[PDB]
Amino acid sequence: MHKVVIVGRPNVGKSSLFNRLLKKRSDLKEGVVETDRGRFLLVDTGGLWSGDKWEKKIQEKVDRALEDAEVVLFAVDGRAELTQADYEVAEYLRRKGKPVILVATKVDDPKHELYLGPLYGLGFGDPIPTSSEHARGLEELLEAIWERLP
Ligand SMILES: Nc1nc2c(ncn2[C@@H]2O[C@H](COP(=O)(O)OP(=O)(O)O)[C@@H](O)[C@H]2O)c(=O)[nH]1
Repeated sequence: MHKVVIVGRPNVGKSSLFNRLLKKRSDLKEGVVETDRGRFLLVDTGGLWSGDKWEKKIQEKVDRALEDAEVVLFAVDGRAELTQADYEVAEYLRRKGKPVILVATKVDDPKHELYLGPLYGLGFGDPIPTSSEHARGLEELLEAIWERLP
């Protein structure tokens, strides 16, 4: 089946997002997402990081996890400012060349969407705002995922 992988630094909300997507209807964490659009294997790579710094050790682990990935969900905090780790994971993803959907997390209220500007420059297109706490943007995220699964 199709494989979708979540990538991002620690504490941006990857496991929470993973859990919401897994429950959706219509070191790795692996789960089958199934809705009326079809099914795919969702993989969270957060457990591959030891600390919050992008390092060769982690990159090599992420590389393996991305082996047969069709789409990457690049998770960045939608409230906190972008970090050196974010910018480094972004460059790694551009180099990898796999389709990337930029996901802004913890966008609990529409007002937070006004402050996602720095995200548009990461080179991945408009970020899709989500909130696992309020279950926002999951429909839009599933639609984007399926537009890229061949
Ligand atoms: N306010 C808010 N908090 C969230 C949201 N998603 C996750 N969190 C919290 O942010 C912290 C890190 O989330 P987590 O999923 O563990 O991040 P990971 O380390 O990327 O898996 C935890 O306290 C989560 O409960 C969200 O959508 N809104």
